[PDB]
Amino acid sequence: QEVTLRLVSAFPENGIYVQRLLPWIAKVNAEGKGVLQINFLGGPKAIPTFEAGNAVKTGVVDMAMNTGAFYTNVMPEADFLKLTQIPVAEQRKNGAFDAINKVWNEKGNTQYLARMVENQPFHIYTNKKIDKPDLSGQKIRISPVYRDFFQALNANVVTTPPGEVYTALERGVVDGYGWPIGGIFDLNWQEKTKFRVDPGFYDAEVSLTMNLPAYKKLTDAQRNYLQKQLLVLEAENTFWTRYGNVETARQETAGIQTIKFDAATSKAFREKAYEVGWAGAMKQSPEVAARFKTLFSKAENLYF
Ligand SMILES: O=C(O)C(=O)c1ccccc1
Repeated sequence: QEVTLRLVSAFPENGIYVQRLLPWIAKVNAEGKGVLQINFLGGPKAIPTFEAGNAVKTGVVDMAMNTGAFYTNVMPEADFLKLTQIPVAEQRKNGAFDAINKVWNEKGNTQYLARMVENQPFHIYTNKKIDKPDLSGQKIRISPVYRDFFQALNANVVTTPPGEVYTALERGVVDGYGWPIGGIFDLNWQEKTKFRVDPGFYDAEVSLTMNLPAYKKLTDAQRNYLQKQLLVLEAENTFWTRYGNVETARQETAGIQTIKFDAATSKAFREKAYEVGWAGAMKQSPEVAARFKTLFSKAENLYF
């Protein structure tokens, strides 16, 4: 009557996401004896980064900490969560969360459990200075998050998992990379980064997901306990605020220079990101993308 769920991380273990994950797992275990436990199996060494989505779908493992950008091979819609412009607490209340889960269930045999990273905008990082919002001539590491936007900026893109980024930079295979504001020091990337472009765009999605049959097999007691603890994890998303501010300062102190544009240019830059971001989602999955777009913003925010 105690269930043990096996969880893998699609992100490197020395990263902030795993560092946030591990204490939460420890709490789940300490407070769930006789009910529910989580066995953390480790990171990309356990199941490759881009295959963790498939492992969850087919029940090779029960759970993952992952971003939908890493499992577009399960469903193209997986990458759409970068486009949320309300936090997950508000998603649970306005229909966005439910809609995400229903798509995850139907298209990926996966239950969408919780979002444990938000308020972490993405940025371009590079070693080649720019004064315009154009990446012409630059070779930029990406995942699906940045593909549509970086190509619109005329970048030559190359896909790698997070674990390969340092190597690509050291060997000069790329001039830069996409990543959130936070976390570039974890794998020592600051050593090979000279600039961050502002402003940020989209919002990093890192979430817990679960094999759907496994989820349905939980008893009410186990599910309710899991749910209680998932809400605890999300409640700590206020952390991402300080983290973004601190990481921003850390970059300045380590000699990384911020590239800035004027108000009009910055505004257009972000609008372009979302404009091409949504166009891409609409091309891949028109019905779902339209449903999400409606629920991913609040009216009173639209103008601002
Ligand atoms: O740059 C990435 O690998 C990426 O897709 C991502 C997504 C969420 C958080 C951090 C990175």
